[PDB]
Amino acid sequence: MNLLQHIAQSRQQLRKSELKVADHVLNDPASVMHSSMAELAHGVGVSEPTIVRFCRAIGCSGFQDLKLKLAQSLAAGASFGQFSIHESDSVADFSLKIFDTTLHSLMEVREHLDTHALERAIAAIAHAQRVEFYGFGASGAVASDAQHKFFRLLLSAAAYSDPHMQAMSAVTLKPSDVAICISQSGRSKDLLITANLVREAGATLITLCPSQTPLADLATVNLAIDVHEDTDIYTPLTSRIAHLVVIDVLAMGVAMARGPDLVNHLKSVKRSLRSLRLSP
Amino acid sequence: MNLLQHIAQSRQQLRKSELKVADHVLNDPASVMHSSMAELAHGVGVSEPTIVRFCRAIGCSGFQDLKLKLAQSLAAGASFGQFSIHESDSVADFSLKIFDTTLHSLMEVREHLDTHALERAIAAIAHAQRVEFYGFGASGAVASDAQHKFFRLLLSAAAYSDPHMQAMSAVTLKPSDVAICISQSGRSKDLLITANLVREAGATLITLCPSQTPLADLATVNLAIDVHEDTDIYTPLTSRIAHLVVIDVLAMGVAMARGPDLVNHLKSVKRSLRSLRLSP
Amino acid sequence: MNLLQHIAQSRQQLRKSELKVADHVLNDPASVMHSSMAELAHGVGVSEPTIVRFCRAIGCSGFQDLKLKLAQSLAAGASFGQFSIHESDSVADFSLKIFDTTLHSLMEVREHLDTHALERAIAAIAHAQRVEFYGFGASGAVASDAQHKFFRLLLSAAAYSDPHMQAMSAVTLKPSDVAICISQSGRSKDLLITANLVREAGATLITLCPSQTPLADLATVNLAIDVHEDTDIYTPLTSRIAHLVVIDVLAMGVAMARGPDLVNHLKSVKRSLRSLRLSP
Amino acid sequence: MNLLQHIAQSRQQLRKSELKVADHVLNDPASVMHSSMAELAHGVGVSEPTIVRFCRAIGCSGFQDLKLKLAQSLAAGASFGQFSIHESDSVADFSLKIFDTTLHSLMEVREHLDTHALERAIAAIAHAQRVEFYGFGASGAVASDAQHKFFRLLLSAAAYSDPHMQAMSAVTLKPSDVAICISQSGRSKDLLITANLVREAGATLITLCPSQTPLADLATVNLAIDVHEDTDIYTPLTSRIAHLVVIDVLAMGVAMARGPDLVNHLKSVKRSLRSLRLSP
Ligand SMILES: O=C(O)C(=O)C[C@@H](O)[C@H](O)COP(=O)(O)O
Ligand SMILES: O=C(O)C(=O)C[C@@H](O)[C@H](O)COP(=O)(O)O
Ligand SMILES: O=C(O)C(=O)C[C@@H](O)[C@H](O)COP(=O)(O)O
Ligand SMILES: O=C(O)C(=O)C[C@@H](O)[C@H](O)COP(=O)(O)O
Repeated sequence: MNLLQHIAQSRQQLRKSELKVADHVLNDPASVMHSSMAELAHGVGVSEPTIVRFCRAIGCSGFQDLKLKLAQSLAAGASFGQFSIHESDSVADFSLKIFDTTLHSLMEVREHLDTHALERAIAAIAHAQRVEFYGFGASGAVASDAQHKFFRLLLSAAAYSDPHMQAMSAVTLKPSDVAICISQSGRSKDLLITANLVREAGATLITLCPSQTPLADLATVNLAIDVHEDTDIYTPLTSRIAHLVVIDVLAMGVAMARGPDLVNHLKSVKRSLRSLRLSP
Repeated sequence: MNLLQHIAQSRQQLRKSELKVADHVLNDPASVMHSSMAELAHGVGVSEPTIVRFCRAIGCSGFQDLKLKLAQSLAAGASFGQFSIHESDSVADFSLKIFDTTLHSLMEVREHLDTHALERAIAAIAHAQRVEFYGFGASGAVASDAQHKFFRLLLSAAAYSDPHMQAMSAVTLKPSDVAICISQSGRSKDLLITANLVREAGATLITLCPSQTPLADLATVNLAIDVHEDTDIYTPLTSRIAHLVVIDVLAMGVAMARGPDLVNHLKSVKRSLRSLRLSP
Repeated sequence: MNLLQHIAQSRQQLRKSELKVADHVLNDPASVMHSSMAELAHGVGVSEPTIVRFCRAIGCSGFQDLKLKLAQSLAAGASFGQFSIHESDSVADFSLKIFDTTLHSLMEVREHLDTHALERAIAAIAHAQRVEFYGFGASGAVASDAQHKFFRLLLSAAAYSDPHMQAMSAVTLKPSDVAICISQSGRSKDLLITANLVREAGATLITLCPSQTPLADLATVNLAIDVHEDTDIYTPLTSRIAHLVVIDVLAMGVAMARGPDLVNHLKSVKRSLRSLRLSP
Repeated sequence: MNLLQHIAQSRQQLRKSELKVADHVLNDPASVMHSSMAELAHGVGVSEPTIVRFCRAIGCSGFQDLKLKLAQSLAAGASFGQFSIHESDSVADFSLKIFDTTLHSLMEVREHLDTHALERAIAAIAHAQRVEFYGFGASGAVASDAQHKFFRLLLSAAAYSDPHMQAMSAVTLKPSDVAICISQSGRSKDLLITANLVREAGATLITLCPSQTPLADLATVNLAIDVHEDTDIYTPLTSRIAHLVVIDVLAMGVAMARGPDLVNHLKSVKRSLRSLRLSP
């Protein structure tokens, strides 16, 4: 219920004249707040009724309600991240909102899991000699986070957010190897180049992205993580938490597939840190 | 209720003779499963009653229950991550367990937040020219994830998991600048060196770690994130999710502190990706 | 005088029929070595005289000389790097060849330096608050190497080989800031996107690449580093050494521009390493 | 012949009283330049003859020559890097000095190569499934540069400047695997921990560092790269160029060891970049 977020999100459901209003509001909400209905209509180039229909369309009671809720909407934080933050919010408010939104998104992802696709992804990785993680920006951090979990699972794990390294590494994969392309939009152009090179190498392509995206269409195994975070507009935040939890399921699954031999391997890995960390 | 996890966790609550049993069990649970009570007692060097007291101490009904629950405990995944996974679990089981455990930990962190410490951390960062994120391993990935969120907030943001880069960068900080040291154990030795250099520079040290740890003792602002994940034994997983959500609260708080000027800055940042990402 | 390298390099100077021969030879030199002149001509689809003209064109005395020098050419190393390595070479041979080639290239770069362009690059960086280094692959390593030299020079220094991070960071630059795009080909597509964003931000674009390339055409200051290494074919090696030495000149120049204040700043930086390094 | 560099370098050859003078001069050369002989002697707490003996010891003709050459010495660049830069130098001067110094150091390294140690290092890497590169700071950039050269040579290549990642990765190495620890000082404490873990894993430890250092003492194969750059005082510059050229020799050697199969592998790697780079 940040009204500016709500407007951006319902642009598609709007009549053509009303969308003109929506985009003008999104562009300079503070000028609207001090505008008359006639000024706004003239600035946007629509009729005054179109203004009021827009207001009712986005769930306001009329013009004054729009201006009131716009004023309550002007929290710089609400343009940083897709959380319903209001102008007056204190840390007590937005810290809980952020946690609650993240908890809700994770609960939704959990509810919509394609368990079969997880099984298939786990099995492909468990038979691979190499697993590679590819992504950019936020998804590049997820890639590196994943490599840190997976390197200990008795295979060779690597992560790259450099598209040239991705392409060159992808063509060296064997058909039994696995690449995981990570993308909240499924639309990063360099990543589609990389994904095609993985396919042409014969290797298994796991896509950690929403369904029906260009990236998902290339997948050997599509994990179909449909987190609703509009990262054409907001900083990716909730989306990369969901990705990391899915990564943890894949790692756990691969660990399950290893023998009892894994335990002593992991003891060795943990023992190597003794010199670097103070004892408890 | 993975019995091997439960044993490792309750070592401290045990009588001295019983702890001998605990450590022998943790070291080779499969030999115990095919041992008689007399064999085990002889192998550990304790009395047979000490065996049965150990069993009752960790909540088993007796010796046979121990062996039964040990057999149910031998899931290689349960030594990879601190999730109550059993030998027989399928993806349907451990995927939900992993999500549920993560949701629970986040709910606990949310419940225990020191809101005042958040306000103080947000305020220090909001007045800084530089914010730097320091950590190793899993906390190094969190550091880089954070730098990707913060670079857009009208300050200079950097992350380092190289301790030499950390030390050299820390001494160049001004008193108004901020460093965030990230650590699930609070005991990484190089990070304590870095934290001391931040203090000696006069800058604000924010520690994203549990309370009562060596790192927390150095903090200007201790965030006191007491996620219960034993990373001397298990892969850090749930702990780094909590850290990232706390990072998101700090970023949101800093964004709130910026003017309405931030919105157009973030529009520019998002607009720069248009050439790199397919349109929706 | 690796004949296969020599052939690839003189493709442009060749008659049309002869180029057919060149490309067939480059593709499978071992089959040529056991071919008759008539077999080769038939396989390539040219006349036998075209074979012999090709041989004389690339400086062989005739067909037998071609086959002899092809056999001497089959050193897997000579396809890895642009060094005149022969099939029979030992470490004593190719270690000196590699050093000598690198020394020669550096001497050539030194001889062709545009000293004025260096002065202008140094001056722009010396007045910047931020300097950023952008490149991919080998040039991404150069970028990170540079950031490690420059962070101590009383400005904010960053390096990115992720094109999404590059674009988002570039649009946040001020007109007084500086970006250095590093490229041996001057033709990396994502880097041209980044370079255009730097220009549109008003900032100074320094290009560390050959003259007359697409990247150089965008430059505010083109450093015109015309190292002759064909990185469409060979691993970049000599090119990135030259780039790093040029980077060192720029850093030295910026250091010269700082006050006597810099000395105590650098003492602090070096002092921060005392805990991390054993005393001498 | 930067006098301050010369003084720092000849501290060891000095009489005890004279060293007091040396360290006072190094600490505040500008106060010395405006001091009388009596003032300086009093400030340092030595006799006036000790002043003049110090001057003659470092090759000055007397007190006035010291002050003259100190004034010529105050180039902030000369404390940044170990190049004989003077206060009056222009880009034309220090660009050539930097190239010439680098060329000289490379020529010295070339002259002192232990060719046998190179052969042994090449052979160990050529039989490895994994090669890992470990270093910090400047040597961490060298490590990542190396991984970019080596990943294409039909083995698994990784680089780490995070000491925790180094330790955990090192203990997972097999005896046939190889780690290369890179260090200009040979004294980085975390790197000695990593090197010991490599030895205890049974793997081959190649040290790319000077002889007679703590790191070199651990080596399976010591490459003995005795570049004279004092990185307790100066930015590492010339040292990391030498390391990278040695890395190139090792890569070339490993490429030589691969079949003729490597050529088509490298064609594939280079072909993967076609979509990412504009055609020539
Ligand atoms: O930092 C931001 O605002 C971004 O959206 C970066 C963006 O390119 C992302 O993080 C990379 O994109 P995808 O995950 O491929 O959709
Ligand atoms: O990967 C693992 O198993 C670790 O525990 C690495 C470990 O050093 C950690 O990720 C760095 O430690 P802290 O967060 O400082 O407690
Ligand atoms: O590793 C190789 O074989 C490359 O050529 C990678 C390549 O894209 C380069 O390193 C990045 O290209 P530029 O420096 O932009 O010409
Ligand atoms: O950047 C500098 O001034 C340094 O000396 C960093 C320093 O720790 C070095 O780069 C890491 O050390 P070594 O190569 O191990 O001797």
